[PDB]
Amino acid sequence: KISQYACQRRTTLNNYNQLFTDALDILAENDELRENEGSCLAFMRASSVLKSLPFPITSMKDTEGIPCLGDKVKSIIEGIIEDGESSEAKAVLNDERYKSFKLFTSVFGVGLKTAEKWFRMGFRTLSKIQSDKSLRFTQMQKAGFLYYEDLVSCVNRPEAEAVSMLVKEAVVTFLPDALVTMTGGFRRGKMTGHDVDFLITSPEATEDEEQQLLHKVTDFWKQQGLLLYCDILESTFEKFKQPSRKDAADHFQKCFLILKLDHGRVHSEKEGKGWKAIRVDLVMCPYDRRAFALLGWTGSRQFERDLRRYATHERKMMLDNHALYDRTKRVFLEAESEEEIFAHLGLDYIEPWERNA
Ligand SMILES: O=C(/C=C(\O)C(=O)O)/C=C/c1cc(C(=O)c2ccc(F)cc2)c[nH]1
Ligand code: NA
Repeated sequence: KISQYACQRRTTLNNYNQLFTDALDILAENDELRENEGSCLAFMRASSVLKSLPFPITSMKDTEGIPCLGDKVKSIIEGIIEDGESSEAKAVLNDERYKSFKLFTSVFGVGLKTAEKWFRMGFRTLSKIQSDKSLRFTQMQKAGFLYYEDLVSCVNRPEAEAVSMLVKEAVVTFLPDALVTMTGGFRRGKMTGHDVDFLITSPEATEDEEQQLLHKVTDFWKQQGLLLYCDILESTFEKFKQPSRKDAADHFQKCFLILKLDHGRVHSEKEGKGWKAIRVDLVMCPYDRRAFALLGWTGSRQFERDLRRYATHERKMMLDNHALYDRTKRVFLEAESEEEIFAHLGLDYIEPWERNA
């Protein structure tokens, strides 16, 4: 029996139901843009469960016993079986508000509020936005426009590995015992990503050394002429606070960067300016919380939502990126690995490449 929870499903990148899930993903994305959180959630859960199937849906009978498939979702599956396409998702793809929101948010530094503002001003193209002499842009948006073509191109694994080398070389210069792990999509087996994310932790660093590392590493890159953009978010982490009841927020020290990646550092099968701008995120966490942070930053976003929902509703536990709290035993549960977190929750271990929910 297929569980309603992504954390009780194995979701690998061999998606047999891309015809259905690409449509459901578009409808969920439109509901996010239209601020319809409820309808968004229903389409995300339906898309997620179909991504886990080991076979393609070829008739309505194949949907029997599959959870998270309400009547609205089943009508969308029925229509795709009939025609080979979703009329509902096709209408979203041709919608002017949806097209504008996709296009504008594809710029680094542009979220739902700025995209809505520009749309209501009558803007429809990035060319008209950039060349407008009255518009005022944040420093994030200026970088987003300057390096747009590079940031809109997918980061591949040879590029992610080249970035990993840079991160590790910089980090070990200041903390030689530090552990640097590539997280996000690449850890789940993806060939591409929009960014490259890393979790950094040190077993011997002090609280001050831990705080200063991202400042030292980015100053080093600034000197090297490799830092194209940098925003460091100081930690708001509280060692003894109960985990989030909320989509949980991460309170660890982190930075959102754009790095200059020289082509010579990339060992690929394959030109231009000789470098590529890459979006990189670095997260620093205390050594004892490394398993919770790793589990949170590995994703997918749906796997994280269901993990936290399962912990609350089925185990009366509170989970976030920083800790796991047992409300019955009134104790925080310790973990040296992700395997121990799964064991605490009474879940069979799901490998990172099986978390593509
Ligand atoms: O790739 C996906 C999700 C989908 O593709 C899906 O469910 O379909 C997530 C990867 C991922 C999560 C992040 C964050 O950006 C992140 C995490 C925690 C946080 F507090 C703030 C930001 C980095 N790794
Ligand atoms: Na954006």
